[PDB]
Amino acid sequence: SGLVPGSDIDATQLQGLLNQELLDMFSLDECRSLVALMELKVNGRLDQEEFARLWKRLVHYQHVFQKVQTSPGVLLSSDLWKAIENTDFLRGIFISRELLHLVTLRYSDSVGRVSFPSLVCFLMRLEAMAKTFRNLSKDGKGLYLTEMEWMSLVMYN
Amino acid sequence: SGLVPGSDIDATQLQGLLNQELLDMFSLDECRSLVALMELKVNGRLDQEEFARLWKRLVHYQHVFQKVQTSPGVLLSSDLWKAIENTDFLRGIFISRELLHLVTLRYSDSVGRVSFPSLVCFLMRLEAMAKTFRNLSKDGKGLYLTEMEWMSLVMYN
Ligand SMILES: [Ca+2]
Ligand SMILES: [Ca+2]
Repeated sequence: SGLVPGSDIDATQLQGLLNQELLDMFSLDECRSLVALMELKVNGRLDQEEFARLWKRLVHYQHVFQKVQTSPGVLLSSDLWKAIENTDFLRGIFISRELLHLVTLRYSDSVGRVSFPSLVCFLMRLEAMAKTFRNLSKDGKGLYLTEMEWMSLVMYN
Repeated sequence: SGLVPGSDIDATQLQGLLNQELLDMFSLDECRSLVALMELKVNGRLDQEEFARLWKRLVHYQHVFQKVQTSPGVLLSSDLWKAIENTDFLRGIFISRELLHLVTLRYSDSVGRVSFPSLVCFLMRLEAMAKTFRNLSKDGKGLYLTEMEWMSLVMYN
């Protein structure tokens, strides 16, 4: 259990596992986002391959949070740039100062702390969204999307 | 309090308010999404105008959930189409069968129920994302975005 030997794990199961193993808790909604970001065969659950992908990232994020935190479980908003730098999955991704500011507002609590579940969500989403662009763009400058393409990319994540 | 008379409400305050007034609870992360979707002056809090915008929607969603639910607090996944139909803010938005399927996977729990906080998130996000497209598209068929435009739209929400 929480090993995914040819079996699957859904968001509800994933939540119980992450909260028991890693921990500020992961919400069920966040786990549904994690499933959405990591699915290859889209069916609302993670097979062994998809789970391995998620797990490798989670292990990595644990290390990054441990390295960057000011104290056990406390990562400061002003150190979020260091979390990005320490996340190899983001290689080649450069965000603007303004975008960093927006993500800081979105992922940090009211006293300038970023929880582990919040950091996980942010780093996985940043990677997914940056890779979508880089992979779909024909010139690396812009992206053209159909309505249906746009809506699917922005709604299932 | 929870009235926002020239004052502001942040996501943490918003969470306490929504959970006390409406309720399955809103997570803090969901409240940060709600703030992001409703901001006009982007600073991580809702001023009186932004809060009014959020509140009008929330009142509407309450009515829709009450109308469509199978029993107190139980909205079935298979009835999500009826929630969309009953939400005037979505007027002019048509989603595909496939997109409906994806959102069902993303917003429903493991037994085919959609919680009130999940419905709120879904209906607000659908509206925001559809309006972005409709408003940015020059022909109503496609959208061209710069990298920076793409990343900002997909990360702050
Ligand atoms: Ca799958
Ligand atoms: Ca504001």
